[PDB]
Amino acid sequence: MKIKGVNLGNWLVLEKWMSSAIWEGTDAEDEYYLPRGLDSKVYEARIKMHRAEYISERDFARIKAMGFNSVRIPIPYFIYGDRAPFIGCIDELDRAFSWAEKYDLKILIDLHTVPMSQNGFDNGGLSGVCKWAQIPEEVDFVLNLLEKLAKRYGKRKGLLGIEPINEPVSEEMWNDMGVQKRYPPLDKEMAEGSAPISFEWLKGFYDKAADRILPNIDDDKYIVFHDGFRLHAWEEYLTQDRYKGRVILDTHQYLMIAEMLGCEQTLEAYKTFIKEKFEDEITKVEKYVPVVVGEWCIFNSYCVVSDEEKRKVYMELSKAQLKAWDSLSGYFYWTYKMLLDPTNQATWRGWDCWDLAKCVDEGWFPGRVA
Amino acid sequence: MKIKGVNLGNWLVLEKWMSSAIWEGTDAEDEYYLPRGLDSKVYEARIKMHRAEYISERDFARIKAMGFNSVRIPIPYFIYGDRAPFIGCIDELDRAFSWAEKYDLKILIDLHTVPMSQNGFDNGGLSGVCKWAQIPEEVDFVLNLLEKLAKRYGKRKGLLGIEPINEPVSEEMWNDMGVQKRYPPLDKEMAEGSAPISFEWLKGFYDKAADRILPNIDDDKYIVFHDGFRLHAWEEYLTQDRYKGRVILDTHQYLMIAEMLGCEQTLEAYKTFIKEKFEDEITKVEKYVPVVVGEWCIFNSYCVVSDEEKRKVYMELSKAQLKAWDSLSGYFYWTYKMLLDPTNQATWRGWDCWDLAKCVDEGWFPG
Repeated sequence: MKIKGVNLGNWLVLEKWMSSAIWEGTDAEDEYYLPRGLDSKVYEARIKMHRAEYISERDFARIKAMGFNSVRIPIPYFIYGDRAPFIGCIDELDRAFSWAEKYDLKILIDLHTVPMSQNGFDNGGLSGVCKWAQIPEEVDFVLNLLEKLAKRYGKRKGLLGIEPINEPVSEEMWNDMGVQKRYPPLDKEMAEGSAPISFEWLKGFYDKAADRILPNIDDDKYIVFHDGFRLHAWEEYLTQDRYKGRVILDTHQYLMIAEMLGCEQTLEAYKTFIKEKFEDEITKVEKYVPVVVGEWCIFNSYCVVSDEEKRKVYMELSKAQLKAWDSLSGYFYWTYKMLLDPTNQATWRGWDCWDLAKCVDEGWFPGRVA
Repeated sequence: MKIKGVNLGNWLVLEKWMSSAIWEGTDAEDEYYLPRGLDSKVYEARIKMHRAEYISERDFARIKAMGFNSVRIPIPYFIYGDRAPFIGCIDELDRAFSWAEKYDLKILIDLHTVPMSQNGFDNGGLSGVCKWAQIPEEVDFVLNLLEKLAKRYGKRKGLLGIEPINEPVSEEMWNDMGVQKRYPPLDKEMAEGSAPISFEWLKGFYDKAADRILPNIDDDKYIVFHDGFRLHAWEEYLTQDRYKGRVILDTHQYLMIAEMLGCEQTLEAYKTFIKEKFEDEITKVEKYVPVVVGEWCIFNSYCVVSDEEKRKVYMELSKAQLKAWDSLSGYFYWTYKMLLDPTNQATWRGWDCWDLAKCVDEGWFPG
């Protein structure tokens, strides 16, 4: 297994900072309140134009042409069209499969947002609220959703696997990042009583999730489990007999961590950090379970310095993490595509390196990975 | 600078066949009738989403990275926002210029549409009507718009030139193509009296356009004249002393033309047509005036056959036409990007080669 992939972020699951247009004329900071700021047929007009244009068949041609073999698609919990006022998108996921299959790529369905949130991040669609795991109606809703998805796509040539939930927040991650001030909740009584997800609760959910997914995918498809911000906690759970051959662990590893643990801002300092804290640490896990780094990027504060030297540094950092990732089972860049305007929004300069495809064109990332 | 360019078709000037989503729920065929089939707030919502997503900074980066140095940008006559119900896009063109200047690209502003239309084509925005040249005040509205546009951009580093009008239809083309059944008019009263644009009238209009453009743009910029589908008619007009060094002639040369004229549909028949009718005749115009082939592509019915053959045929047709344009002053592929789904809408199989970025990723056009 050498999974080489990109994420299709901001496509079916919005993240505000990556495109401004759909948000204009509203005060909404996340997916949940966007329809609450717009006439319903304005909201449907923007949503349908966005999904139509942001990802289309030409982008799967590009991804294959750059050397990747997989894509990871964050999808929302409302994807079947059954949770108003949000708009379903099963058709977009159907066609993405048809495009993956044409270009001999495979798709990891990543269930990225759940009713009432599993992290409280704006990424999760509802800022400052984190109550999905406390509501057994919505946990069961998600379990039915993964079952319908497994039965829909489980035999498709283009299915790599299914990730039952992205980034379920842990007790340490919840208190350390002060989630509910970073992402302020708009409805303060909706927010109160949010709680993080304990490891033992997550393991039970994964049990139930495997009950719905594994019976319904074919024997060569995978279930992909996020590490719940507990990279090293999964050896006992993932080496059970029912999982042998059938599971990948997903860990999200962001280079920007290095400067907040005080890496000197040199190339060689950064690549010692990549070798020692990324490669040397994550391969311990790969000893007993396949690990894909399903979110990483090349963002870094040194590059935020001439244009040429920032090109040199990005390229080295890209190549440095790609060599780290070759001793694992694979990676998915975050992300394929953004609609950032660093030319005219000066504060976003240094942030367009989250757009994988633009990196390739700027000479920040190798043109081919295979 | 030898012009190596792509068009930004379907961005500010819509062309139905290139993008599906903005037309959903309507039977409109062109830019004019789109706002009449939607509710006001839905129309604005779709146009601004389309304009925000279809072209952005990342596209200019990719265009530079593929080796091009210029873009041709079709703009609508309503760009300044003064023509209800249409919505202005001076902001977008402004951002196009900040992006062109960042990535060292030049912009040719190409005025693609005019009030009541200069061809009656669907790409002109009003299907089957062609009366612009017959309405003096809309001829003056286009002149005033070209004057404004040359003052706003004439000294910018990113400006290549300004094209006063795209494709004013000839008598030959108006007859030969059968324009008003190809693009039948919706309002036959509106269409009554449509007529093509004669060569004499077009040269008077060019005189007027050149007087609003040439005094407001720097000496390293150009006014770019579409040939009115008359490649060989321009020697006397364009070799006047006032135009020496300030003019490009734009000719549009499509390979599918060859089939209509009775070309065999083989690679070596395509290649000889390219040598004889493109390279050999256009270079005679290059001898007395700078020429750009402002629109061309590799579409052909042969490819419409193995995947490996099709790739070799396309790539050969890219290289054969590129080689033709090398003895010219440059070209602009039509077009840079489309949103076709040939996988599921099989009517478009053989038609995604109009997407230039997509050709490159399929190995249909050199990296």
